[PDB]
Amino acid sequence: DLKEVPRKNITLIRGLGVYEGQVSLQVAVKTLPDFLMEALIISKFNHQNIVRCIGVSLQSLPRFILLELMAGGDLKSFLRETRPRLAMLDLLHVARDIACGCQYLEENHFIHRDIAARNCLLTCPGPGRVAKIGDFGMARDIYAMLPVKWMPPEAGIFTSKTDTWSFGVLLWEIFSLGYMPYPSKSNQEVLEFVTSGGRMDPPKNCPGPVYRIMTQCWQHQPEDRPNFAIILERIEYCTQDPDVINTALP
Ligand SMILES: Cn1cc(-c2cnc3[nH]cc(-c4cnn(Cc5cc(F)ccc5F)c4)c3c2)cn1
Repeated sequence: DLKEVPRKNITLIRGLGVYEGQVSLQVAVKTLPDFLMEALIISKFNHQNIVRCIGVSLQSLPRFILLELMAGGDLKSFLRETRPRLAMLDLLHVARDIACGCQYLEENHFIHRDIAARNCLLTCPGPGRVAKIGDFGMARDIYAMLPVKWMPPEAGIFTSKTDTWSFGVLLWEIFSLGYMPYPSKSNQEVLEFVTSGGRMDPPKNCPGPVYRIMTQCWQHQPEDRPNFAIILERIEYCTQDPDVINTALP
C-alpha cells in the first residue's frame, strides 16, 4: 500500500524535535522506538495544507515514516518565538491555510478531533510560509492528556462541527500569538466554564471581525456553528478589510 523506500537511500541529517532527513530530496523523518496507521491516514490525503507522506521504512528497525519537511516547525512555537518586540495578514494567511485543510477534511468526511496550533507545521519560517496540519494522532487513536480546551461540550459526540469549535480555539491561539487557551483555568474549570456558556475574551488587539469568527465557532449548538467553507469565506472577508489588516499586533 504505502511506498516502502529502501533504508539504504535514507540518511538522518539532524535532530529537529523527529529528524531532518534526506533520500537519494530533503524530508522529515519520524521514528518509532498504531504507527503503521498514522502514516496510512496522512498518506490518503491529497491537499496542499496537509503535510505529505513521502514514504515509509518498515523493512528495517527503527521504523521510519518519511514526511514533507516543514522547516518552520510547529505553529505554537513559531507564534511564541516570532512575537513582536509579523503582521495581522500573516496571521490571517495562517488561519486561511488551516481552514483550507480543514475544509478538505470536511469535504472528505474526516474528523481531526485535535485541531490546535501545536498540531500545525510551517514550511519556512519567513514570508511565504504555508501552514499545514501535521499531526493526526488523535483521529488515529480512535480509528489529563485529552485536549479539553479545544473540545466542544458534546465532545462524547464528534462531528465536523467538532473541528469547527477547535478551529475557533486555534484562531484564538493565532491572534493571541501562542497563548494557552483559558490562560488561568484548568481543564476541569474550562469544562464547567464552557458548559455554563462562558467563552474566551478577544485576544489582545484582535479585530472584531476575527473575534466574531471565533464566537460563532464556539456556538453551543453544533448546527449553529459554520462549516469551513463559510469560515474561509469569512476569513477572506477579513483579508479584504483594511481596518482588520492595518491593525498593529501587541
Ligand atoms: C523544529 N521542528 C520541526 C519539526 C517538523 C518538521 N517537519 C515535519 N514533517 C512532518 C513532521 C511530523 C512530526 N510528527 N508528525 C506527526 C506524526 C506522528 C506519527 F506518530 C506518525 C506520523 C506523523 F506524521 C509530523 C515534522 C516535524 C518538528 N520540530
